Amino acid sequence: ITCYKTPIITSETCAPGQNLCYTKTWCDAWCGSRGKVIELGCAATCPTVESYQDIKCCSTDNCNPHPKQKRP
Repeated sequence: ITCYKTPIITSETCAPGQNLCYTKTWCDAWCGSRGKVIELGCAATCPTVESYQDIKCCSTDNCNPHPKQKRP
């Protein structure tokens, strides 16, 4: 699959075996001013996260865009 990858948005092929994309977020000490921190990448199985983090996996090419891109 292809997925979006942090740190400076690009779309790349995941290694064989990885058939999902993920979006992982979490607050920071600067969350109210700056917003959540977001991480994007490839995954073989959806990553387990810590109780203070959130994750959402998908399975279609480039399905995890940064919510601030170029389009519409």
